[PDB]
Amino acid sequence: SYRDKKVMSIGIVKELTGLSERQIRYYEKRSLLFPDRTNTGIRKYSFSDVERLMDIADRIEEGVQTSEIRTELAKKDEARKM
Amino acid sequence: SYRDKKVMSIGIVKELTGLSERQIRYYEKRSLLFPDRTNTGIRKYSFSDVERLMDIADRIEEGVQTSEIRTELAKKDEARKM
DNA sequence: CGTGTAAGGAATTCTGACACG
DNA sequence: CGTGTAAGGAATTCTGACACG
Repeated sequence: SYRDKKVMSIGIVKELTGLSERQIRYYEKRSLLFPDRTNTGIRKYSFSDVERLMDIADRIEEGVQTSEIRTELAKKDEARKM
Repeated sequence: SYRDKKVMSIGIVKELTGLSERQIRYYEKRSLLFPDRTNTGIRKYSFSDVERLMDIADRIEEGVQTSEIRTELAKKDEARKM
């Protein structure tokens, strides 16, 4: 159950994903991932979010807009619940 | 492999374990766990360290000195490698 | 449209110490 | 011996903006 527990701040994610804080916080602004937040506002990510970020980055490179990606991901969640 | 990846700063550990930063940093000073460190000195813990902390706290409550605990844990590592 | 940067501040962690015991 | 606290500073994150495009 460790995979989905939100426990690592943005700095760690930046390293694990090789992405800038600008990119990471933006994808979230595009509703591509929903990190948790501490009462003091610091964003908390889980290992699952770390991978989600790598998928987003992959599609971004392949010249894909967040919207398209946002849809792709949406389709993947309904099936997971099945 | 998420279980052992060092990714969460002391604040998160404090919450997950209900232990004070004083206790956590001390157990490490007693060589009861070895957190990673970022180049900027911030300590990094893994889910495995989180559990290790709960075992330490458990024995501490049962009136056990870190030394004894340190030994108990030592014995558990050799067997794991087997 | 995705992303880089400088800006000012708010919250986090770190270390060594004094304390009691 | 394990742990609480105040102290001063160093590093982290957050947000909104200007930029190009």
